[PDB]
Amino acid sequence: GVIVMGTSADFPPFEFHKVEGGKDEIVGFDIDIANAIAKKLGVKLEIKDMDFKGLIPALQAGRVDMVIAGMTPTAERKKSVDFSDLYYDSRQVVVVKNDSPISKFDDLKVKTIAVQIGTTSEEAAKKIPNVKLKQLNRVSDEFMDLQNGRCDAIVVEDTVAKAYLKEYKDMKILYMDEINNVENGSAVAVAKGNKSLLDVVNEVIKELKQSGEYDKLVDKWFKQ
Ligand SMILES: NC(=[NH2+])NCCC[C@H](N)C(=O)O
Repeated sequence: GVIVMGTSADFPPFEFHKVEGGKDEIVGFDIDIANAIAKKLGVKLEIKDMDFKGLIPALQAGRVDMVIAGMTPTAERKKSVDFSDLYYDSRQVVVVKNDSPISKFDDLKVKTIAVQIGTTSEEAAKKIPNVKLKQLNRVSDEFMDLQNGRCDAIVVEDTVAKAYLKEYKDMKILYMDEINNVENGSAVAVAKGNKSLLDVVNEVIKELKQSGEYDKLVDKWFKQ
């Protein structure tokens, strides 16, 4: 009577902790999608918050039934788990301080770049010549690093950077063509061979899109 979802709730507006009024709720676009799935199945949704890097291992081990975490369905990951249809696009960007000497992609050479372990953002940064990778479990620490001068830049998705920059007013996004040369988009992951759940997930994503509910969710999370 339960479906267990794994996520990494450091990724507003997809999943994050909204802490106010005596509540600590994990909320976001991905959570709304998860609740639509739970409702179709007629079960209770339980969410486990963990480091992003642990999500695929948890799914493989059966510690969660599905992962929704702004997760890109890469060819590499498809060897290990199964992915739903895409439910949102995404783009890699670079975040720097307002007074950064970095203006363009070439300027990233030899720099210290904060990235989240196990991500396409990390994959993108690894291609920078002579990069000094600073690898973090959680995105929130990457922003603390940049604020405190412990890195020169962050690589992270555009929509998430925009969310963090609501608070981090001394940072800016650089839209560099070349940093986005990785697989894009987000999809739901389920364990390899779990067709029953995958089919339901794909049906729910399709019905969200076709019923108008998806557009309501997108307005709520991405059009503010
Ligand atoms: N909840 C998160 N921290 N998500 C990170 C996702 C980053 C990137 N889209 C990936 O699939 O690797």
